[PDB]
Amino acid sequence: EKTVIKNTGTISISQLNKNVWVHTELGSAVPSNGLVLNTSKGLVLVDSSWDDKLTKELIEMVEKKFQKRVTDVIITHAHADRIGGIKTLKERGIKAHSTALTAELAKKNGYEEPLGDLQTVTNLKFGNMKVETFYPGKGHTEDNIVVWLPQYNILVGGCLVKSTSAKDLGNVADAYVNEWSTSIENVLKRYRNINAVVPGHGEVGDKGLLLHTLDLLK
Ligand SMILES: O=C(O)/C(S)=C/c1c(Cl)ccc(Cl)c1Cl
Ligand SMILES: [Zn+2]
Ligand SMILES: [Zn+2]
Repeated sequence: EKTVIKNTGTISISQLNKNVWVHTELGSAVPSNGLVLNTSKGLVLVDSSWDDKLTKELIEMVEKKFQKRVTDVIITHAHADRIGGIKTLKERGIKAHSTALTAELAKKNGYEEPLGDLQTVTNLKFGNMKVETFYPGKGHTEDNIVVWLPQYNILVGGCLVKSTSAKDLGNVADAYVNEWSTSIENVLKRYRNINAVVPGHGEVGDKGLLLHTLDLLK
């Protein structure tokens, strides 16, 4: 059984392996997932949380547990569950990575701006931790990216990828339902061997979540 650690219970982290954890927060009631990467040069998060209060608590929880600082965050699209803590990141000197499009949309919607440094494919390295970011096309939003850990074949699907418990596509106001399938296929083509898939919301699964999402798009 995987190690799970809670704060009230509104914040929980679950261990996938030695240096990779999933962080899950309760907002709005809607759970949301990101990733915590424990590296030799600091903690790196995939995505922040619903607001600054949760993001502050999240950072402080992991900094205390792993006894190092959060240095970087990768923001995977410009909705609040992803970017709501951007103010906290900026003021603490935490680098908030994103595509230029994610940054533009963030600004348009009144959030503070992440860096806009991520290209269609960007390869980062934090200590020994390798991280690839990939823009597969439009889906849940026009800007959604996925994150790949090549040393573990772990894919962070974000809100592009629906969990098994999701029986519909959810809010599609900002979505592109005619391109979303092609974008999933682009992910499946790039990462042909996947061990775990972390959805934006819900339980961790595998490649099956990508197939589940394709079915929901029919
Ligand atoms: O279904 C999802 O994954 C997301 S992020 C839903 C959503 C939207 Cl579409 C707008 C705004 C907000 Cl706050 C949320 Cl949570
Ligand atoms: Zn979203
Ligand atoms: Zn979401």
